[PDB]
Amino acid sequence: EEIIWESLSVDVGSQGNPGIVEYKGVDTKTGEVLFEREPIPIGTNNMGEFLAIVHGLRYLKERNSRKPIYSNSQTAIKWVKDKKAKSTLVRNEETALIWKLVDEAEEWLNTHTYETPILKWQTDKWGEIKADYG
DNA sequence: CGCGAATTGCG
DNA sequence: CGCGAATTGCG
Ligand SMILES: [Mg+2]
Repeated sequence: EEIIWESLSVDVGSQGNPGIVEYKGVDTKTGEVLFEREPIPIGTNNMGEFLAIVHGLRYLKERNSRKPIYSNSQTAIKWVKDKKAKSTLVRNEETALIWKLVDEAEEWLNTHTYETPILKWQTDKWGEIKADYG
């Protein structure tokens, strides 16, 4: 399998797991930032990766783009394809925002179709995903 | 740490 | 014993 350069890559920037979560999606070739989510005060890295993929799906659907999405998170890819985020994060006032976003992303998946291929970024083969925060 | 996949007590 | 609940590599 080879890299599809005409694609979108997503990744999460964490400050702890659980901890603050942000994410972005970038053009795999150029690095152009296409969308970003401001820091969510608490969530898990997995929840962030899930939100990042779904955000990418919504972005690409709006623009009628057929570009694939790359994610380095096998867990998030599975959650998106299952249309179910199997997170164990406690639901309380502290985590209300991340769970609101996750619940809404699930609702979107369960009420829409999409053509975007969702592909695993192979870090061991290809180096850093283009959306990496460092 | 959180995940999926795997391995490990009370009916 | 079964069936699951809970425990035990990778990022
Ligand atoms: Mg990541």
